Amino acid sequence: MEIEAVEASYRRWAPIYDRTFGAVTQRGRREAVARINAIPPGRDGVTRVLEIGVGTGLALPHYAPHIRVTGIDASEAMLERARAAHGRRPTVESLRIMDARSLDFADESFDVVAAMHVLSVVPEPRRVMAEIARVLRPGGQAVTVTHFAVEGRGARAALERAMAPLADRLGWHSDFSRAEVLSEPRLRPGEERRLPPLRLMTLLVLHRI
Ligand SMILES: CCCCCCCC/C=C\CCCCCCCC(=O)OC[C@H](COP(=O)(O)OCCN(C)C)OC(=O)CCCCCCC/C=C\CCCCCCCC
Ligand SMILES: Nc1ncnc2c1ncn2[C@@H]1O[C@H](CSCC[C@H](N)C(=O)O)[C@@H](O)[C@H]1O
Repeated sequence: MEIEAVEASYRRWAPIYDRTFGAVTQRGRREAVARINAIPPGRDGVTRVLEIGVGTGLALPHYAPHIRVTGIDASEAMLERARAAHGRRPTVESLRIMDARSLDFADESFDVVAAMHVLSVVPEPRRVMAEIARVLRPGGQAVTVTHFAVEGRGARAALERAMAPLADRLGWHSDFSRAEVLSEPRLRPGEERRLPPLRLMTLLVLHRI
């Protein structure tokens, strides 16, 4: 989505987000955070995490004490909820407005990127995936959770196709495909699980080569 359309959509979402979309995606969110928590600590016994599209910060309270998490988002409305609820937590290093297409962080500066329900929203996902590879240290990981549209005939595929023109009203691309997370050759796809709701979501871990 164009960035201004992201802002407009998530201004509307923010007051209901946690009790609606956020609530039905909590299991996958917890699972993603559990994976991140389990990764062997980086330097000084800390795991430095970049939360791309941190939103209202529903993942934040689940990060273990050894995590240092930096969250970025495009939406003030969403981010202010993350601030209000979680801004004082010791694991939370900062919460900033930043566009994932252009990350103001050094090459190889993070151990982990978290990208939950965001890659199907961003403008120019090709640019985002390149930035993810750039900021990840060798052997680092991106833990992603996204809906991918299904291939072929049938009712799900048809509804995904019908919702594609509605992106700016909905807040995401319903036709988002797996290929759009795999455009960057420095990121090798590993663990893949289908998660609720209704088997719509894919957890996909990407390893920095
Ligand atoms: C309100 C939209 C209507 C959804 C249609 C119903 C589909 C369920 C039925 C059958 C399954 C097969 C058809 C699938 C068809 C495709 C569904 C789809 O686009 O999926 C992906 C989508 C987003 O995921 P992302 O890209 O990872 O995230 C990025 C964006 N995020 C951060 C918001 O996820 C969902 O659609 C989860 C389910 C909807 C659950 C949302 C909870 C309801 C939301 C708000 C409450 C208001 C409801 C009123 C609207 C109902 C009238 C239609
Ligand atoms: N280019 C971009 N840069 C930063 N944040 C972006 C972005 N495009 C979309 N987003 C953010 O992506 C979020 C999607 S909602 C998902 C929020 C959170 N990860 C969760 O699991 O609940 C929104 O808050 C939106 O503002």
